[PDB]
Amino acid sequence: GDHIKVIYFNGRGRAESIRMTLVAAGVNYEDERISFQDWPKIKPTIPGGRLPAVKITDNHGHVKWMVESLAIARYMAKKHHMMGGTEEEYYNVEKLIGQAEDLEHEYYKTLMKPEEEKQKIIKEILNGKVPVLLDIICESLKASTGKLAVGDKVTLADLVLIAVIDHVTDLDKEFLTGKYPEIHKHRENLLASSPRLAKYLSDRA
Amino acid sequence: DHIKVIYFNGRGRAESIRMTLVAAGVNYEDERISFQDWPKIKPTIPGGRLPAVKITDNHGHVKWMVESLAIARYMAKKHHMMGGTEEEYYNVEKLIGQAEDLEHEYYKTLMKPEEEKQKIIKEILNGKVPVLLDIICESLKASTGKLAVGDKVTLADLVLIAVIDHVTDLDKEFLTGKYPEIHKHRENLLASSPRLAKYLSDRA
Ligand SMILES: N[C@@H](CCC(=O)N[C@@H](CS)C(=O)NCC(=O)O)C(=O)O
Ligand SMILES: N[C@@H](CCC(=O)N[C@@H](CS)C(=O)NCC(=O)O)C(=O)O
Repeated sequence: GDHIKVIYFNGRGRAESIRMTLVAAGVNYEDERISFQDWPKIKPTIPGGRLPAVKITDNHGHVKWMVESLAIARYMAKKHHMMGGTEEEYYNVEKLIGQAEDLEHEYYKTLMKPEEEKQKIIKEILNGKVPVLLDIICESLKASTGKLAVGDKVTLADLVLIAVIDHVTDLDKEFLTGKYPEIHKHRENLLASSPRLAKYLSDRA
Repeated sequence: DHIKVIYFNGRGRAESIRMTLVAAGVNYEDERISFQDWPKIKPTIPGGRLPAVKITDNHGHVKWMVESLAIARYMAKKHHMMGGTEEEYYNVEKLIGQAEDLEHEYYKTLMKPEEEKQKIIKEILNGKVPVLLDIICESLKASTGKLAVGDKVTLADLVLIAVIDHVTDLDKEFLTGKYPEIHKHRENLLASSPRLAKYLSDRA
């Protein structure tokens, strides 16, 4: 009787890797979004005091908590055959995840800052590590033995990459227009390979 | 197969790779790149960033691996250091993520002049650094064994000692008389892995 609740603040922040892995596996869950106003009260109730967190309540009401977003995503993906099928494919899944998180860390430099400072940071990273990391990512994608990030079937790597690329276009929606063909291609391929994720992304949009 | 670890810093991102190979008893060769040789060597490394591992078989065929903790998790998976069940694998990844969030505060201080370094240090040590050390202490208390996850070495334990060495590099006294679970962890891990204790003692 397991119920999976995803507890988070932002609609497209660190929980997206967790929601997209459950969406691609066909696993239902409930979203519980915490407002800035309720964070003082709910904080002491989440183990570790940070979101996102996942609360799993079985049919006897016993609760299991999981925290640390991509540790939760990798556990769910491992359980649903989305962490590669060989130790080599697992290396390659991890390699792309680590490349996408280095890109996400540049994005995070822009968050929760006033307008003026945000724009200053944006101009610095987009002239900086952002394109360098999109080019590394394109070369990773080129090296796959299949049409997705690793082989031809969905992995956690594909889902962390579409989350991170949505963050880059959040900073400049034109940044990737007419460039980085492998990333565009990746996204078309993944939405063709995963009708659930395409429904999720289209519904969400 | 010959394994070469290619890197710049003696206690930077390649430490997770070295310690995993050490704990497993797998030999490798260190190739440290100087600031002066980096222009010429950069175009030869796939991705253009270190650390990188170059594996040459006895036919001299080369396989390259990049992305430090993607290399460490592949080697740890190969040597039964990524947990024995899917639950232990989650707990190994939980602590790694906690440790990397501490490492990211440490990285805010690097390759900065003295005065900016000092100012950044003062902000993180009064900030997310203790918050994260308490989170890690609570993780450590939840282990079903004496190490970070269960009772046998995992990658989690090696990433945590590398990150704790980074904190003490910023303030050698920061953990004196505090955070007992982390002191304890280090004593336990060095007692569980003579290779790593030999490696760390030699290194220091
Ligand atoms: N590495 C952690 C980071 C968790 C984290 O930084 N959470 C922030 C926002 S995403 C938070 O909970 N802030 C509120 C607080 O610390 O009180 C993960 O990926 O889950
Ligand atoms: N997440 C990557 C980070 C690699 C990285 O940032 N390397 C930096 C030094 S820490 C580098 O090689 N800089 C040299 C360059 O970019 O030319 C890893 O962990 O391996």
